[PDB]
Amino acid sequence: MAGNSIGQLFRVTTCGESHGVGLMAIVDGVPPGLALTEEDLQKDLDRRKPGTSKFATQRKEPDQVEIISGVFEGKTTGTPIGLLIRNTDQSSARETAMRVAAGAIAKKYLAEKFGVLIRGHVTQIGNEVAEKLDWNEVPNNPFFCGDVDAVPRFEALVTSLREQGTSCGAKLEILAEKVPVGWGEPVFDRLDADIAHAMMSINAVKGVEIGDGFAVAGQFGHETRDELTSHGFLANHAGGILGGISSGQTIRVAIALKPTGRHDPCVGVRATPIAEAMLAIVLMDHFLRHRAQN
Amino acid sequence: MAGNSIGQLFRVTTCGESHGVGLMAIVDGVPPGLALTEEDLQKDLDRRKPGTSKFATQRKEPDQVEIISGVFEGKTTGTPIGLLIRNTDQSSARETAMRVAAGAIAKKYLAEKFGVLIRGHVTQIGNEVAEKLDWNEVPNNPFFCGDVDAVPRFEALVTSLREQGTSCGAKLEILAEKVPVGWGEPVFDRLDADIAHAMMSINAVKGVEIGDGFAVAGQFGHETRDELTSHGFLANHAGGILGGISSGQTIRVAIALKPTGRHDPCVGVRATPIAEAMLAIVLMDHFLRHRAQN
Repeated sequence: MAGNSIGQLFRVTTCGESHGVGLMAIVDGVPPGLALTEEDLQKDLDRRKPGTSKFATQRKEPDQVEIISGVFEGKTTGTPIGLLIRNTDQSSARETAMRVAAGAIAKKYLAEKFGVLIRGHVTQIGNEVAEKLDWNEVPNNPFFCGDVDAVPRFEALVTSLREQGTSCGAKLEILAEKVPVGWGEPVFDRLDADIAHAMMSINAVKGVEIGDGFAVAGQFGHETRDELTSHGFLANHAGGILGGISSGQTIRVAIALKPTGRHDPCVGVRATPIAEAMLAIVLMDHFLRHRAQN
Repeated sequence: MAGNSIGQLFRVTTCGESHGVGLMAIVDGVPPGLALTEEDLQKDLDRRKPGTSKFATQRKEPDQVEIISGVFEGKTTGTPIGLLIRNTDQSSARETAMRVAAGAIAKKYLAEKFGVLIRGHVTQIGNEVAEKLDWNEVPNNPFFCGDVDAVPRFEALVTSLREQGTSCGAKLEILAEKVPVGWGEPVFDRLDADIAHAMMSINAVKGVEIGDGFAVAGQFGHETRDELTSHGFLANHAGGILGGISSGQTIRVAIALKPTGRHDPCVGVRATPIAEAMLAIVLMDHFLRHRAQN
């Protein structure tokens, strides 16, 4: 059975079986004034499978999301937004769909309002590791990899794993830039706690980290007041969250997703749009909280 | 300035400033009839300071938690249980007290009802790791370490860091044994998500992983291979949770805490008790919800 609601102020309540008639979601809290249409939700849904015009065989276009309420004459009403997807079963991506349509709403709002940008990349597949982040690169390839010379190796390992009835794990990094300072609610609802909560709704995640993350176990503490001219430090070891409330820096979150035509070799990659969506959903929730708290 | 509550049926609400008059919690959802007394709570609270005869300088009384409601003639009546700690002067860290007191209740009930056993240990302090685990050893030393050979090294490392005025992070593994199958509520309140969320209320935590955790990203798939030899699948690769639901295996959780007179080089080892407590609070909540669902 389910436990289907997320958020205190920005809230998403969902329903629907992948084999059922359709999927639904009620999203509460989005301010009135936001230009929004169905296309704004398809763009993100359609990113879970990176074409473009290029995937599998018998490409008949996907199940289309539909706004049932909440927007009048192209802008949000201030009222609960209803989303519906009517399944033409005629594939556990539909298990993911409402989260993404919802995240998109929070992404757009945060972009328009603050210029907050949320994006993710695969730093790793099994034993191949990216070593360079270039954002113009990630949509140019189907692994969401930002290292253009990594891409090729990723390509061979995958071609090498379809050759053998096998699958590999992945590790995704998600950043949220331009996020104001002060968001989060300790004791129990620190922004890092709600972020971990949210990412952990993706199936196959087995760890969540922020900033330098687990490498913290082995570190030693000195970056403190030291000799000479500049002096900082802004290496953002915290991953943009201190004491559980946003810093002003980029927020760095990483998750590790396990091993799962009809061949995955790495499904874990495709987790990036949702991983991206979950961070949007949390931050949006926290923005409203921070605002309500003056 | 708080979000001062956690849980949906097992629910813990708190308040109190460290330099305030006192701390308080209201605990919901504990069935009637579990033997409980202040004494049972103090024990967990006092486990923070591994000093029976012990520690720096001289010894306070120390501050004592008082049970205000919900208990008659030694047992839970099943009415909201109120806890109170009156603060004193002529010092403590103390934003952790009500969590341990509350987890102590979850723990006892789960130990009495289901035989569930939750305990934690330090697998790593900075550049020193422990290899092997003897539950008998953990309370012998002041590092919740389970490797008796490691302990001399941990002591060396830590005695050096204090005189150097340096600090180091640590890594902790917390285990939940004999936990029944079925617990957790996906989509969004999957038990690993509620664990992570809870572990992250501990300050300095920068990562949470379940089972093999961040290791999985470099893993490859075979569920199993057919032979007149084998690896049986009671290595908890899962760490006791699949699809967000307890599997009946032992639940394994790791956390990585970062580096931060009286000086902490690694205060992170002193978080072991509160991590046990959070795991207990989340397990309790999910027990009740599993019950309310049948």
